[PDB]
Amino acid sequence: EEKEILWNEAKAFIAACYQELGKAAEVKDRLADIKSEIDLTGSYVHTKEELEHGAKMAWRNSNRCIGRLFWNSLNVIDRRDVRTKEEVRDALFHHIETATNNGKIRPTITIFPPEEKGEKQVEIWNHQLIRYAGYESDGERIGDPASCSLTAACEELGWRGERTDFDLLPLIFRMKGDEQPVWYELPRSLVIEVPITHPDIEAFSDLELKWYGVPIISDMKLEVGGIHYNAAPFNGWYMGTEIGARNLADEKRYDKLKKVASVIGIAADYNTDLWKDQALVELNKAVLHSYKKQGVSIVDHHTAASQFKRFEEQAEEAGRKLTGDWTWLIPPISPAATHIFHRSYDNSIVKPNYFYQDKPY
Amino acid sequence: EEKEILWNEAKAFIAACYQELGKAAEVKDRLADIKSEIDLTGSYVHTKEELEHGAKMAWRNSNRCIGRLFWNSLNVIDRRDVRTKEEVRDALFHHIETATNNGKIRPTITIFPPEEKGEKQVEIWNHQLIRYAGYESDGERIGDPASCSLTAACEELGWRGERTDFDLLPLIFRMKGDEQPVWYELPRSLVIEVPITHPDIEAFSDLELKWYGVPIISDMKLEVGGIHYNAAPFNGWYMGTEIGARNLADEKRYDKLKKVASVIGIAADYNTDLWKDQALVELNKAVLHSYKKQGVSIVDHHTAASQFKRFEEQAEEAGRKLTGDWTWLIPPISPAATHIFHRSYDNSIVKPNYFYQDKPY
Ligand code: HEM
Ligand code: HEM
Ligand SMILES: Cc1cc(N)nc(CCc2cc(CN)cc(CCc3ccc4cc[nH]c4n3)c2)c1
Ligand SMILES: Cc1cc(N)nc(CCc2cc(CN)cc(CCc3ccc4cc[nH]c4n3)c2)c1
Ligand SMILES: [Cl-]
Ligand SMILES: [Cl-]
Repeated sequence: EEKEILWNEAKAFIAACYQELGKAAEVKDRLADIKSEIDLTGSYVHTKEELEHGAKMAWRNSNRCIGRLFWNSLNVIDRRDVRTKEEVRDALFHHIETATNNGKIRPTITIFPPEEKGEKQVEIWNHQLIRYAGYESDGERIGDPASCSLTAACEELGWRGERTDFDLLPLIFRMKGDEQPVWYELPRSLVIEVPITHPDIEAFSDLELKWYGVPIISDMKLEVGGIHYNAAPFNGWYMGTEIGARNLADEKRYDKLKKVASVIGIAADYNTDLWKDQALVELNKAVLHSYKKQGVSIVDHHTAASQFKRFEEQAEEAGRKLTGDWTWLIPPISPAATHIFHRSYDNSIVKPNYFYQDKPY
Repeated sequence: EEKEILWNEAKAFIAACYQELGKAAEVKDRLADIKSEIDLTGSYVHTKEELEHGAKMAWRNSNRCIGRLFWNSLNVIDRRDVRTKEEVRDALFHHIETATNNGKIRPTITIFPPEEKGEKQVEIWNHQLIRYAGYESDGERIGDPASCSLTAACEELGWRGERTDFDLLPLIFRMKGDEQPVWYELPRSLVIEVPITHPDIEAFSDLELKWYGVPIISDMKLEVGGIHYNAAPFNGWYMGTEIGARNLADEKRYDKLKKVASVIGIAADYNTDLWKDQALVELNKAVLHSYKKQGVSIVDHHTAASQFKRFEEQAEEAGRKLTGDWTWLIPPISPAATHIFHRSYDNSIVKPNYFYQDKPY
């Protein structure tokens, strides 16, 4: 069964991939090489072209992603050659540096060796390569509550956070054959952070908010042609609302709206004053302003939705079915001001794609 | 088949209704009366208690409605006795007056005679009893574009709008046996309108915006126990975002955001300035303020979501499955600031319920 699943996924993928690459005539011979390879080895190895286009197709198929217009420009780094934890660490450091690109963020994916017998070669524990720690104890909450479980797991490995609201979690991953993950502190020179200030409201710096420049999702599985790349961290740039309407605003995250309300000089007393909405807008304006001011890539949700509309038009023009998850595609502020809100999307799962996998902690 | 559908829906409804009313023991005898009635007449007649609780259950089952906490307080007006167009007209006028209640809006439904052989006794053409006309011609757009088709249909019946942006459409409905609907101008004394002003920004009145006090949906079919009440207009009060984030803001409706931006003194030039979001918040604050100032019922989306959370808790506590359509339940501004956004809802259709039906024009 295992092998039959693999073979069927490989056939569909290679046929589709090669068609898109204009290599339609090579499908037959490649499929033959793959089938015998699967027969012999229980698996097969992607060519660099297949892997690269596979990661791009996976992004293009990511229903929840508004940023897919740029799918074909994904920078794919093939690190299927890594074998040691230092090679993994340096590959992760490299991804951060090359994706960050001095602020002009390059959408990048680094692809590590894939699972073999469902057995991981590299198991990344981080949810994002760059993320803040979270702590909860003695009534006290510090940092990002979303990171509490990983933070506690890290501190079981002998790491200790300074317990600021913005401690960078170390990289943490486990190699095949090791019982415990290893952790490495992020070099701060690698990590761009953006202080959050507001273009018009000077008191906004009193909140001492900041966020990191590059969201590098590191806990999803890239599946391409039946091959499971469980370790394949990827990044785009932020859409401002992710930071301003969610990371800094959610009650279960940094929960900053009341403080925002206070510094922008509005009462946070009456639902009918829409103070939360006003705070959200000002916080989101601040986030966009701050990233732009620092020369770090970011997109506002209106521009992002306009780009997504072009992705829709490109899909229709290429004869590709468009898939989408409306609930994730609409931005969390002024969604009805985007075209996304006013149409529907087929939430079908098409592969290649990125998938959730169980946390190792 | 027709009759079998009816009988099965009746059994389920009566059993459920009577259970909720503590009349469990009367189900058997009532079901017998109904079956013989269906046998004899091809249909059956709801008792006033069944009809009332039916309309309430239908509201309680309305997946898209955030206002359902108050389902059990629906004021049900039974107008199954009407036979003439003047009785229908006066019943509609009465609904407007009694629902409006001098601004302290009473959620009300007026139930007209149900379809018989699928044949309507009363066919209401209005989408809402109170709504503004829309016109498009010679490049020029006036009023509410959403009403363009009905407006044109009305003007085919000898009605003529003044072509302000806020012409009240007349009531328009067709009686069984008549080829053409009749129309009646709404008495202006019946119709509460609210001028839109802003609590802090005096220039906001320069927009000369207004909206009507009571949304009275008049084109949906109430289905209860297999009986199709195609004419059963109902109303709640507005949630502010419906007016401020949709009716006045949508590009395909009144499209007021650029004008709002101008009067609140912000540039409408750059997506990154989030001027649309800021305009939306200020427009929505104005709408809530204006309704409150005029003593007309309205709810803000935060309060509405808190009420909905209580509806969820009430459902769980009553042992009723909760159904919901997340895409309609989230408000179109700051949805992530509500609990609704952060959970999922079973969008199953449970009857009794309100359903779309084909437009007669
Ligand atoms: C180029 C800039 C990018 C932007 C602005 C962007 C935007 C977004 C946003 C805003 C979301 C979350 C939507 C929400 O919270 O409701 C998202 C989800 C996602 N994006 Fe993108 N994205 C970008 C690049 C990428 C890249 C390069 C990949 C992969 C190669 C990717 C794959 C995904 C996936 C898989 C999700 C869903 C994650 C999940 O289910 O938790 N995106 N994107
Ligand atoms: C009491 C005040 C009420 C409030 C604040 C309220 C709120 C809302 C809102 C905001 C929506 C639309 C959601 C959206 O646009 O995304 C809605 C939809 C709906 N409401 Fe309510 N509602 C109320 C009363 C009622 C009543 C009395 C009924 C019927 C007896 C009702 C039945 C519905 C139905 C059927 C829909 C869906 C309409 C459609 O599919 O087009 N609501 N409600
Ligand atoms: C590569 C990349 C770039 C970018 N700019 N953004 C992302 C998405 C990051 C992300 C990751 C996760 C973890 N599953 C969640 C979210 C938002 C999650 C979320 C949470 C709740 C809701 C409700 C409706 N939509 C919702 N979406 C966002 C990924
Ligand atoms: C009784 C009642 C009271 C009240 N306050 N609001 C309503 C709902 C009125 C309404 C009617 C219709 C017509 N189908 C539509 C809408 C909003 C429609 C809408 C349109 C687009 C989207 C996208 C996501 N959700 C969306 N919802 C709202 C009904
Ligand atoms: Cl994030
Ligand atoms: Cl409306």
